[PDB]
Amino acid sequence: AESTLGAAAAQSGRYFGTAIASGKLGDSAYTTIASREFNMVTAENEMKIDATEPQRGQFNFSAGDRVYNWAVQNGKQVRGHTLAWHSQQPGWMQSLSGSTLRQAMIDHINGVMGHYKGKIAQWDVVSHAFSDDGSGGRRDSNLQRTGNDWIEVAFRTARAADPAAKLCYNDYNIENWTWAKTQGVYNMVRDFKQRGVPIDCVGFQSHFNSGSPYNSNFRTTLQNFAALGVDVAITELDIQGASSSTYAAVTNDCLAVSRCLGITVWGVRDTDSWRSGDTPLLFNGDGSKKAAYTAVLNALNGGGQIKGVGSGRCLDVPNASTTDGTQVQLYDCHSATNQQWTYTDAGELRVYGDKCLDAAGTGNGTKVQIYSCWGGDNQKWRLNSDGSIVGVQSGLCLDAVGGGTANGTLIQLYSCSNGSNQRWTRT
Repeated sequence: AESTLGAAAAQSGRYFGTAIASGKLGDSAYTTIASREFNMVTAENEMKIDATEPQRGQFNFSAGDRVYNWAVQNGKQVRGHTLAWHSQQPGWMQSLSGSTLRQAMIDHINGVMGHYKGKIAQWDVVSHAFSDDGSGGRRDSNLQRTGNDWIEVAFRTARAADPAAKLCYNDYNIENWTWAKTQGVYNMVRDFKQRGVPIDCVGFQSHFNSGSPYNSNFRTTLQNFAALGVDVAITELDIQGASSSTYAAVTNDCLAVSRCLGITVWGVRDTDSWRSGDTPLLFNGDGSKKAAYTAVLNALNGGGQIKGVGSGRCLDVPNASTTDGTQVQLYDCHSATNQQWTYTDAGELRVYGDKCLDAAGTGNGTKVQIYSCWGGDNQKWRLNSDGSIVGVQSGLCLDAVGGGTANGTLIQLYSCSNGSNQRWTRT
């Protein structure tokens, strides 16, 4: 299969997952997308410490099991998240320290893993353990103050609790190889493998944005860690702006690393994101696939003028007009700026540099024209592998009116049909 993300990833033995929030499982639009596109699930918050052990010694798995059950019943594996870390600790744990905190950490690991023993593919045993101060050292926390060996102990405890689960160390800002934080974690994992500390994977959260941007060296980081003898996983992927190129780049980085188990994006729709303002996911709030979705799917499936297949003519702005509202047409291909389209990372098809291929509405017959670029979804398009070009907002295909092939044939939106008047080639 190759029409959905999970299935496409499965072609190479990998998974494509998402973060599931129990409070959204009653939302049909949400579950329809989530069940269809992903074959791996991480509970966004339901398996954290405060959620699983609200009171010291009092475990509660109602929320966690709801997410776990939904996952398995819908054919998805599960990544446990998270057994031991400084954030979101229940009140009682926040006030603990020293030996008592160390034992509390151990009891928690045993309780949660015991409950899910043998049913979890991967567990984020420890997360957010390193600082962002640039020293590459451990971050100051109550857990770290119990002893620098707390992480090692967590892993040994986890291995004994459930030998069937892959144990991962998870963190953010450890994707760029040149960063001190990345080196700090690398050195720790290397030390662990050399001394026999039970660690099977390293999770790279991959929360990319202009403050901490994706860099091509992420692939090198993944390869360097894989060379240590551990699997790697992209665990909480989201990209500020959802650039199609960046999303495809990260996807290809995992495909380039034999031990990269798969990729999990942190949420289903942008409206479900912990950082919705960065519109960092693959689906819009209205459920429509973003340009980045198609870029990722194309990558998972193994991978200028825009010429119509049925007509042999090019997408053309009549008389090189730059006027907003000018409907586009088919016209004999020739060297002219009004036939030069640029596909951007935002999914736009630009002409003249700042004009955008624009749908004047959402239904069949809608006029496709040029309008100054502003970022609307009616100006975003998905370039499908079959040659069709689909509008993000409308879900409709660019269509040469009535199957016309002569110069002057207008372009409109129309239900996709795989017809030759809806197929295009670029060069």
